[PDB]
Amino acid sequence: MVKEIARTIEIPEGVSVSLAQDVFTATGPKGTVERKLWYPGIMIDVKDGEVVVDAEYARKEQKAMVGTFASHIRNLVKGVNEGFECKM
RNA sequence: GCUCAGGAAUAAGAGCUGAAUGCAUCUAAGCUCGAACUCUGACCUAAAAAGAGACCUCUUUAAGGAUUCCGGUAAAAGACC
Repeated sequence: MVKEIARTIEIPEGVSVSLAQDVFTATGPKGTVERKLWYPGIMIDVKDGEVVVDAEYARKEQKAMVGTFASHIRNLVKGVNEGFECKM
């Protein structure tokens, strides 16, 4: 069917996300984390416990970038909520 | 007699994050390391840098500069002390 290039993230409770200027800011029980996710042709909005990210052209580069940004947002919220561990 | 580094950014290469391609992936964005190479740091030269410089002092019929005179740490002539 359709090649729509929109993605939702469904932010969970606790994280105070924002998209001031370009840097994407979050805060929660496990401290705060910051990141910058600016890229032409890829717009991001934060609203109602979810961040919507999409593009305009169906070129595969746009689709790859929208996937990458969605993954980064998920990992940021997940990290600020509880944290991440590595065992060696 | 003296004759070093340290740092920044990199090549081949090794990784992290990561989607197109639900997974996976060093790569497509992004990030971390990485050479006697490159840059910086030492060293020599450089207001005739035409955007032709900055600051201070002394004095504009003076400050000061040259020539003569006695010389050499300098010297082909000039210059320099």
